[PDB]
Amino acid sequence: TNYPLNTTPTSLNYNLPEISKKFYNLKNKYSRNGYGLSKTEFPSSIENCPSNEYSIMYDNKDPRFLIRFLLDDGRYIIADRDDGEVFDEAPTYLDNNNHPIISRHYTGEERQKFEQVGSGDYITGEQFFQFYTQNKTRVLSNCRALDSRTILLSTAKIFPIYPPASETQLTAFVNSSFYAAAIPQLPQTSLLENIPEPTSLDDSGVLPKDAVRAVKGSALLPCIIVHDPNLNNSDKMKFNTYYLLEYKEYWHQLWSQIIPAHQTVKIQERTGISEVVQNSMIEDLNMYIGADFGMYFYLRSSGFKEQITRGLNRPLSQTTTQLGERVEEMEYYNSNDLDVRYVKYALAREFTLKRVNGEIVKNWVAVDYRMAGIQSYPNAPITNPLTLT
Amino acid sequence: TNYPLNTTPTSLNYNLPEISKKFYNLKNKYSRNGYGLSKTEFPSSIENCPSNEYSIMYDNKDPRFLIRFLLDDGRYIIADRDDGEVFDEAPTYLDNNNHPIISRHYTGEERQKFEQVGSGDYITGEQFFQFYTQNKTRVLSNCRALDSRTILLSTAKIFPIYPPASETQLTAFVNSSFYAAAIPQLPQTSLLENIPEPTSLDDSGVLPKDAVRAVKGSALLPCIIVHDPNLNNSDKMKFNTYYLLEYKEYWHQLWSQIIPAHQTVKIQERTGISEVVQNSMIEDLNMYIGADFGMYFYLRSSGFKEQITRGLNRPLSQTTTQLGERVEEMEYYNSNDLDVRYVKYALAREFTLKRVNGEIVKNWVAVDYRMAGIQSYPNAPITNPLTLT
Amino acid sequence: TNYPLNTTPTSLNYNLPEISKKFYNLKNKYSRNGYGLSKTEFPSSIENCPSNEYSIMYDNKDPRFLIRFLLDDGRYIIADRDDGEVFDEAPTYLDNNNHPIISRHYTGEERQKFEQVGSGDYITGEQFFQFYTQNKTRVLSNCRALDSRTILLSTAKIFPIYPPASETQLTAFVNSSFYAAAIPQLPQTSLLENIPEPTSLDDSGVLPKDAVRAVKGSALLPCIIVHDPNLNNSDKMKFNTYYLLEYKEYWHQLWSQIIPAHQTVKIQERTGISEVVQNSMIEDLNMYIGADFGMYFYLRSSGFKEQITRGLNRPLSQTTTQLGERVEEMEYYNSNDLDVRYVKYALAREFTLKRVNGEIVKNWVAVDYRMAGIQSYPNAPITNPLTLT
Amino acid sequence: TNYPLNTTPTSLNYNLPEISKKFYNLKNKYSRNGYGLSKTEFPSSIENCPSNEYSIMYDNKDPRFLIRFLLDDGRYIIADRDDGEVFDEAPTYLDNNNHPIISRHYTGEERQKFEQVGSGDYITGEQFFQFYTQNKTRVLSNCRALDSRTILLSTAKIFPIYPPASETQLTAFVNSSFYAAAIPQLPQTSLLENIPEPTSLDDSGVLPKDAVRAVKGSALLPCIIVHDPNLNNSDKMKFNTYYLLEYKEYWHQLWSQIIPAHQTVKIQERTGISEVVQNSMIEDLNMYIGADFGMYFYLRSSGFKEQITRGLNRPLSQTTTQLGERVEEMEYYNSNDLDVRYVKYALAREFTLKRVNGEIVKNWVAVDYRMAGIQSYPNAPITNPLTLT
Repeated sequence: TNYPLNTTPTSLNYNLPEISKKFYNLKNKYSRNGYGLSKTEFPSSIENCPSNEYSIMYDNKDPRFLIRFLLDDGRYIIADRDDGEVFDEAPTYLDNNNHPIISRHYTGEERQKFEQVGSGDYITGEQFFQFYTQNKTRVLSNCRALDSRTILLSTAKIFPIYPPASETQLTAFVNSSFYAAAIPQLPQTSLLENIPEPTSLDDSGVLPKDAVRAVKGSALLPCIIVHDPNLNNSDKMKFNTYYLLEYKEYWHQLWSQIIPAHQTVKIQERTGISEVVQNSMIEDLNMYIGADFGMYFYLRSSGFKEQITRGLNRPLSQTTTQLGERVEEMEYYNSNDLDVRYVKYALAREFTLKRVNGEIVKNWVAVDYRMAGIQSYPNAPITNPLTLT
Repeated sequence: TNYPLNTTPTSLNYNLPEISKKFYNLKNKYSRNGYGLSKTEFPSSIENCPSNEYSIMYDNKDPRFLIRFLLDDGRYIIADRDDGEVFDEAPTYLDNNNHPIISRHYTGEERQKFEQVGSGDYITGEQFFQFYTQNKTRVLSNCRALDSRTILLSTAKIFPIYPPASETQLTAFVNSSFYAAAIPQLPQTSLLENIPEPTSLDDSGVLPKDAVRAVKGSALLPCIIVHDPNLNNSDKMKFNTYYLLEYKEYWHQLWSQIIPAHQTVKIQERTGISEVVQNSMIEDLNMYIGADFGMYFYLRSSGFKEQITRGLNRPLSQTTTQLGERVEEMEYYNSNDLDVRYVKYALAREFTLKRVNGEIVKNWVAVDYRMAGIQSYPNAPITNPLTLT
Repeated sequence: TNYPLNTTPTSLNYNLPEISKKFYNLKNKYSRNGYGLSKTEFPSSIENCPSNEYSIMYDNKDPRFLIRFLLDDGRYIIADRDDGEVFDEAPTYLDNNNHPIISRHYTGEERQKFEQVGSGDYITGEQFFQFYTQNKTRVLSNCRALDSRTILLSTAKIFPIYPPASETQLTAFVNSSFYAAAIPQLPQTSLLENIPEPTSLDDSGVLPKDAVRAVKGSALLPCIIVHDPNLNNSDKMKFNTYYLLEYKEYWHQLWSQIIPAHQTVKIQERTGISEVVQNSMIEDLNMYIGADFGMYFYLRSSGFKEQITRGLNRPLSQTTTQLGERVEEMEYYNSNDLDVRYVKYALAREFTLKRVNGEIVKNWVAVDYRMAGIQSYPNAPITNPLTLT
Repeated sequence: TNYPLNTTPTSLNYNLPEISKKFYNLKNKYSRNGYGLSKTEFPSSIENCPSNEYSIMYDNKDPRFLIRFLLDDGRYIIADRDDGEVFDEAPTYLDNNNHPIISRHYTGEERQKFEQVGSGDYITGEQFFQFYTQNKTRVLSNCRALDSRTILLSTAKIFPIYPPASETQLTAFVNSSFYAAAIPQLPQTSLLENIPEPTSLDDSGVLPKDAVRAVKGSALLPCIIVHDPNLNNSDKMKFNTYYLLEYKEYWHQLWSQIIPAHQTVKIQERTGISEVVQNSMIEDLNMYIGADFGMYFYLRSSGFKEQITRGLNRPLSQTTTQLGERVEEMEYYNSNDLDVRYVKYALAREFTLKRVNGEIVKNWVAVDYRMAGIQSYPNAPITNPLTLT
C-alpha cells in the first residue's frame, strides 16, 4: 500500500500575502528626491495642505514601516510598526472635497479599509500600486507635491491609465526597505482520545488540568484586534505582530465517584461557559461563544471572521445570544447489584491566545454539554446504565 | 551578517484551500442509507421531482467526485471529476419557485457560482456545510427526500439555525471519500541578466531560441478555463486538474550587425504581438495582452483574474484594446570612425502553458518595445551612440 | 533592501530518511507465496533451522512492521512496532557457522547495527535491498527456504551480483505495507533577551518559573533510547516513535536585593547542576552534562550522538567528569552612597523531553556560572560596580 | 477515507547541512584584529611560515568565502567561491613535521577531505569549530600567529580541552559573513505510463523525442565534480554551486510496423548505451553506467556516490565493466491471418544534467533491453504473439 495504515496529523494552514507579513517603507514611484510616507513631526510645507498631529505625513525623512493586514474581502488595514495605529479616511473635508488620511486606533470601521490596486506607467512599463476607497470611487494621493513635505489624502479626482495624466503620479507607490512581521508557528493537529473509561473501581480518571488536548485548529490574529495590556504598542506590533489563537479539545471531567450497589447520589454538573469568561474573551479579542457554540465577532475582529474561523475549524455563530453557564443538580441511581465506578466527561472547546514567544496570554473554555458521556468500570453489557432521576 | 551577501531566489506561491485540491464525494449529513450527489443514469423516484439527463442526481450509488475551484470573491465553481462539467443553477422553474441544479459546460456566468457556508446541528453539535446562491437568498437542497433517489435544486425556503427545522436537513452536506487533484509544481523565480552586451566585433549575441529565461511568476489555472483539445475531458480533469501558466522574461533580439564606420543601414524591427498569437491565447485561455501590456480576461477566466495576475506578477489590463504588432523600418547611421558591432534587444514577456507532466502546451510572447536597448562593442564612452534616422 | 531590517527566526532541521519514518512490512523479493519477516508464535518448519521465542521468524502470516532508525555512521537499528525490541546478531552459532538474528531490548551494541545495501536482479533489473553486518562480511538471509516458515540468520556465504547465484534470493527484501512513525513537530528558534536589568529600586526582576525561554535547538530521539515508564512498549513505539528533546536558554536568577548604601550582604549562589538531576538524565536518556558543559552519551544513546548534538546546537563533551553543583557563599559590599537594587542571573541551559502530544516528560537544567552577570538600578556610569569579597 | 483514492506524486529530497549551502568567511575565534582565511596575494609576515602562490593564507583583508560540500562519510571538501579550487593537505613538510594547506583543483583524494569538529572555550563557554585530518591525528592551525599575516597548516600537536592550552587558539574558527550557494529546485516525481499500446493499424506510436518522461529521482551535484567548460570557474561556483542530475524513465521505441498476415520482417534493434555516450558521462561527471545498469563512480565523484544514488533512486553498480551497445538483427514472423500493427519499446533510463537556470547541459540514456515489450493492434487474445526467429 501507497499510504500509511494509520492516521497521520495534518499541518494547519493560515496563508497570508507577503505584504501582510512585512512592514514596508512605502515610497512615491515618481518622486525625484526620496519622498514617501513618513512619521515626521514637522508640518506640511504647502498652502491648502494643512497638517496636524493626526495627519499621515509625506516626507523624505523619518519613514513609516507599514504592514497591510488582509481582511476577508481582500481589502487591507494599513498599520504602523512603531505605534500600532492604522490609516483612517477621516470624514472631515479639506479643499476640493478631499478627505485627509489620519492615524487612528483600530476600530474595524469601513473608513479604515483600503483596496490595493496594482497598476503601472503606460509609457515606461514600470509597475506601482495604488490605494482606493469607497468601491474605487476615491484614490489615496499626496496633497499637491511629489517632492516636498505634505499630507496624504483621498480624492475623487481619478484619471484613466490612458491618456496619462500628471495627477496620477501623486497616487503611485512602490515598496522599499522592510522589517519582517513576528509571526507564531502554527501547531500540528492531533487526535482526540475516546472519552476516558475507568479501568478499575479505584480509577478516579483524569482532571481537566491533566487532560491531553487534541489540537484541532489555529488562527493568526493581527495584533490590532488583540488587547494585551501587558505589552506596550511598540512591543506588541514589533514582537507579536500576529498572536496565535489555538483551538483544542479535551475531555473535561464533571465528576468521578464509586456509586455503591443500589445507592443514590446527587451531583452538581457545571457546563457551558461563565459570563466572566465570555466578558474576558470580548475584552481581549472582541469575540465570544454563541449559544450555538459557534464564534461571534464584534466589530474589531469582524473583518477577519472568515479567515479566523476557517483556521480554527469552528463555525461562525448564527445567534447573537451568548452561550450561558449551565449549573444542574443531577440525581443518579445505580440499580446494579455491584459497586460501579462512574465518571462523567463533556467535550471542552478550549481557545488559547499565545504570544510569538509561546507565552500563554489566556485560555477560554466552553464545556459542551451536547457532547458528553458517562463511562464506568464495570460497564455494559455487564452492568445496566446508570439511571438518571 | 545574518542574511546572505547575494540575492537568493524566492518560492512562487499559489495558495489554495484543501477543497480546491481534492474531488470529494459529497454526502447528505442526515441520510440514514448513504445518499449523496450522484451521476446515476436512473431517474428520480419522486413525483414533483422530475429528472432528465441534465439533472444533478441524488442517490446512494454511483457517487460524483467534485472539486470546488476557488473564485477571487471566495465563491466556488463545483466541477465533476469524470466529465469536467460544472453545477449550474438553471433559470427554469420546478414547482414552488425552485430551480433545478444541472450539469453544464463551464461559462463563468453567475449561475455557476456557489457560496459554501459552514454550519451544523444546533442540538447535536455535529458540523456540515451548505451551498447558497444569490447573496444567500437561495440554498441548495435535495428535492423532498433524504433517503430516496431524487434531484438537486435551489430554493428560497431557508430556515434559521434555531428553532431547528426539518427542511434544513435536505441542505446539509459533508465530505466523504476523495481523489487528489493533479497539480503542477510551481517553479522557483530566477533573475534576468542585463541586456546582452557584445564582447567583440564578431559577437552576434543571443537569438530568441537560445536566450535564458528569468522565471518571474506563475499561476495555477483550473482546467475548466483551459481549452486543450489534445486531451479528452476525463484526462484533463483527472491528470491536469490545474495547468501551470508560467510568466518568464528574456531579451529578445531584434537584430545584430556590424555597422561599418560612417555607414547607414536600414533594419525592420518587429515588436508587440501578432493578432494570430493574441487569437490563440483567447481560444486557449480566454485571455489576451492589453495595449497597456496588462492581462485582459474574458468571461471564462475572469472569475480567477485576481488570483492569476497575483501569481504571474503582471497587472490587470485597464484597456479593452488588444496589444498590436509593431513593424517599423529603422534607419541607422554609425557616425563613429570605426566599425561597431551593434545589437538591439527588447524585453520579451513570455507566458507558457504547461501540463502537470511538464509538457509545453503553448507559449505566447509579447515583445515589449517600451523596454529595449542597443548595446555595442566598442561602446560608450569610446564611441558615440548610434544615430537613428 | 532585499532582506528584512530585523533578525528573523530559523526553522530547526532534523532530517531523516523515509525508512526511519515508517514501520514497513519487509517481504522477500523472490517468494512466490507472500513470505517475509513475521512475529508468528508458530515454530520453524525446517530441520537445521531451529526456532525459539527469541528468533526473528519468516512466514506468510503475522507480519512485523519495522522501522529503521538511522545511526550517525549510516547503519540502522531495526526496531519492531509492536514490542519495541530490535534485531540483534546473536553471538551463538547455528550450523554452518551462521548466527541467528534474535529480538532483544536495545543496547546500542555493535551486534544490533545493520548496513542496508540497495541491489537488484542482474537479469530482470528489479531492485531490492539487503542487510549486512561486520563491514559487509556477513549478509542477513532466510534459513534455507523462500516459501516455508523458517528463521532469519546472518551468513558469511555471500555471492557476487554476477553470475547470479540462487542463494542470494534468500537475502532479498522489498518494502510492502507500512504505518507512519509518530514524530513531534520541531519548534522554531527564538532569540534570548539581554540579561534583565532592573528599572527601579522596587523591581525584583524575573524568577526562573516566569523567565522567557529562547528556543535554540531540538533533536528527535528514537524512542529506543528513551526510558519513559509512564507508557508501555507498544504505546511508546506507536504514538511516540520519536520524542522531542528541546534545547532552550533563559536567565536564571541567583538573587535580587536592594543593597543599601555602604552595606554588606552575604548571599548563597547555587549554579551548575545537581547529581540528582544528572542521575535522572542518565536514567531517562543515557546522557549527562560534562564538566565542559557539553553533552556526554552512554552506550544506549551514543550511536545517535552526532545527529542529536547537531540538532541541539550544543557540543559533544570532551570530558567524562560530570558537571557538578556549585554552592558558593558570596559577600557583597555596596560602596555607593545610594541604595542600589542588585540582581544576579546566570545563563540556564534547559533540556526538555516531550511526547508527540506535547506533554512534558522532564526538564533538566545546567546553570552556567561561566555566563553570568549582576545588573542594577541605578547602574554604571552613575554607580560603581558592586564589590565582591 | 482519510487518504486519496488515487496515487499522488512525492517530493524528491536531497537534504544538506547549512554549511554546504553557504560560502562562509571563516574567522579565527581568538584574533583581536579580524584575522581569518584569506586570498591575499601578499606574502607571509613570519619566519618559519613561508608562503607561495599555493598557500592558504591567513590575513585580516581579502577574505575567502568557503563552502563545505558534504561527503558520504560526513567529512567535507572545503571549496573557494572565487576560483572553485579546494583545500588540500599537501604531503610536503614545513618545520616541525607540519604540512601546508594549499589550494588545488578537486581530485577527490583523501588529502582533500576534512573532518569538522564543534568545540569551544572551557573557561568562557564560547563555541567554535576545528578541522581535523587523518582520523583526528592532525588539526588545521594558523602557522604561529593569531594577528599577523601567515599560512594555514596541519599539525599533529593537538591539546585536550582541559587544561586549556594557548596553541589551541590557532585552530579555532567561527563563521562570519556569507553568500548563499545557487541551488537547483528538485523536481517532483511523476508516474510512468504503461508501455504504449497501438489503437489502430495506422497508429505508429511514440518516437523517443516525443515520449513523456516520468521523473523518478534527482541529485544535487557539487560543481567541483562537474566539468562544464561552457562556464568559467567563477560563474560555475557562484551561479551553479550545485548542478541538478535528474533520473527519468520513458518508453523508447525500437520500431513500429504493420506486419502483414503471414509475412516476415527483419528489423535492427539497438539497445544498451554507446561507448561515445559512456565516455561523455565519464568526462562530464566521472560516472558511467555499469553492465548491471547501476551507477559507477570514478574518484572525482566517488565521495558523494551514496548521496547521489540515494537521490537518483538507482543503485550503485557492482561491476567495473561498462554497459555496452547491443545491436541485434531480429527476424519476426506474423503467423496470424490478419495484418497486425506491431511496436516494440524498451525502458530508457535517462540522466539529465541541468544548470540552476534550468538549461540542459547534457542527457545520457541507457536503453534497458531487460525491460522491453512488443504491443500491437489487434492483440491477445484476438491474435497470437509475434514469433521471433
